[PDB]
Amino acid sequence: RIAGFRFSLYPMTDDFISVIKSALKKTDTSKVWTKTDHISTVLRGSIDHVFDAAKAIYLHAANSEQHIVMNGTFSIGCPGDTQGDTYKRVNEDAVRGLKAEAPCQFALYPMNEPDYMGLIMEAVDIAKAQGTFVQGVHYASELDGDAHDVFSTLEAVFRMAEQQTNHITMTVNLSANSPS
Amino acid sequence: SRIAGFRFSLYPMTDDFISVIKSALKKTDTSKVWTKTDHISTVLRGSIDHVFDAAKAIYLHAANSEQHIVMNGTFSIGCPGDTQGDTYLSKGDKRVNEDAVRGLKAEAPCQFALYPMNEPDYMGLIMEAVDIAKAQGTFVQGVHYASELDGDAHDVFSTLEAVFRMAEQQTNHITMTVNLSANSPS
Repeated sequence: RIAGFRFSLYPMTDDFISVIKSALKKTDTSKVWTKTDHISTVLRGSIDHVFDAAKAIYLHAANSEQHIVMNGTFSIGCPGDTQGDTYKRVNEDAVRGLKAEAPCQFALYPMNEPDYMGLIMEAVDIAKAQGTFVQGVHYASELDGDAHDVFSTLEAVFRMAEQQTNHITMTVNLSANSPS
Repeated sequence: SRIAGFRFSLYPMTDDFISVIKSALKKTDTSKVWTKTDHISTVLRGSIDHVFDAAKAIYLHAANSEQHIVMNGTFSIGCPGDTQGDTYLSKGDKRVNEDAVRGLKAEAPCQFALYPMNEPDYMGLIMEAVDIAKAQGTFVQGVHYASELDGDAHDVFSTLEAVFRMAEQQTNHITMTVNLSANSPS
């Protein structure tokens, strides 16, 4: 049972290649198998390491004061998920002090799950409990607050679904330093 | 009744992003779709036809600014309890951006994932998607959690719609994420 996170970092600035390269340097991806191509980067490890690396990359990039967005898909349990390309929360210490607002829009997709609308509803209540929820929009749920919280919720919701359905995915759209 | 939707974001990797995004949307004729924009994304609602017409036009216009921009978003249709509002519907209208962007070009390397919900045979449909991509000559390969496409936007968007329609036909609720990179430095 391998967890993954195919994402992309989008820095809305002329020096985006720099911005990107930096955040991925300041992050201890020693706990996850990584691979990048022209369109995106995929992380494969445990739910812990993956959500660990993910929050670390967002925090760094966000602290660049640059308006940057993290867009990716968390996946686990894919039928026939190759048994390869895989590896404590290493970045936990380094990022503990880092702060950043994480307005987010996510969508949970429990696959071949008859009761999927129920799990999504549960997902919301989880976000309402954690105080991160904000509202529902077409095709997604809205969150906010500090990146440490938002990411807490995302992982909570992921595990909740993860424990009920074999194959689930969850897309996230986090906007760091939005102009507005 | 069965309204299609597209929630997306435009990511221009340039200091002049606010302008690039405004021009792409402004240059696109969005009269055949309901639209709503917030701090994170823009959502389009209407028929599969008008939604994909708008999506492709927006991509082509953004791409033709010669800046490195990315279109990331999700196509959805058939959501249980999906409201019947927030839409523009007119089966009798032709795609409004077709002639405007016909003469436009832009490479659309893309990574996408099909999600047929509550569908026991969802892995098979994804396989069908891969075969549509090949018969169209846009298939490049498969990667973890996604299928890859390449070629001009007209063909890539044509493939995405073919895939979307194939699945929409067999399953009630399906979503399809897309990640197209235009003018990438690579």
